[PDB]
Amino acid sequence: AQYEDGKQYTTLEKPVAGAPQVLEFFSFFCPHCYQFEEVLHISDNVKKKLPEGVKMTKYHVNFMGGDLGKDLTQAWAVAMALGVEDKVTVPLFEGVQKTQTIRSASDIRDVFINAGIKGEEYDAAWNSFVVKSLVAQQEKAAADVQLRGVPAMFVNGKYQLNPQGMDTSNMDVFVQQYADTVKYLSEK
Repeated sequence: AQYEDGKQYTTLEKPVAGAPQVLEFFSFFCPHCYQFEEVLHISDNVKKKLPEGVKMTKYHVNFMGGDLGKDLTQAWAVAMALGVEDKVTVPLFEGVQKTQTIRSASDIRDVFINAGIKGEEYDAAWNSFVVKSLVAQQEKAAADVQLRGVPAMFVNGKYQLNPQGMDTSNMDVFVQQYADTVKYLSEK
């Protein structure tokens, strides 16, 4: 066929029931994730080709950057709770990987303060049990799929994108091929 298991994707031998339709994992420590977000805008271009009625989920993982990685998973939980994903994603990436000004929870917090979230509001979210189960969710979802590397995308708990198997000579072509694949997987 044109889309083959082992080529543009792989199939999980143990499928994950009740999984988000389109589930994406990343880490602010992950260099390819930085590319996926800042240069390629993968999440966005995928959304642009998805059907109607399909929900797009993105979770952070712990297994990169030790203590700060875990902190960053709680902060993404806060970001999700407050709905400020789009106002912190870029400064978080650039503070971890570009400028290297993120070294502690407190620096993570500064990014939110600078993005206009109120101190009070952030600290309350950070400590809320609405944030704890959102952290738990992020962990559960990764655990459910044997996650050992990012970036990673899963479709209907059953298919995992394989970007390694797509051409990378042209960035735009890589993205559309990536997105078209998710669409195909989506319809399968």
